[PDB]
Amino acid sequence: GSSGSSGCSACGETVMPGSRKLEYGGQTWHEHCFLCSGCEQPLGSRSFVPDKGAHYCVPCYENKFASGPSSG
Ligand SMILES: [Zn+2]
Ligand SMILES: [Zn+2]
Repeated sequence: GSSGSSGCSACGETVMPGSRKLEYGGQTWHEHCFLCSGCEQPLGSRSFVPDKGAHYCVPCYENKFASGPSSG
């Protein structure tokens, strides 16, 4: 309404609309800041699955949501 704050949640900088950026659940991350909480890969280009405050790629998601005694 009054103003808008779409700054990066990773570094804190100010994400401008005139550049490749990301926005999920309301937050905003830089195309270089938005990474995966599993392999630390830049999902700013590759697909992924937004989980509990955690961004996991196709695999990082299907793997964590997979049934198995796997310790890690
Ligand atoms: Zn950033
Ligand atoms: Zn990943």
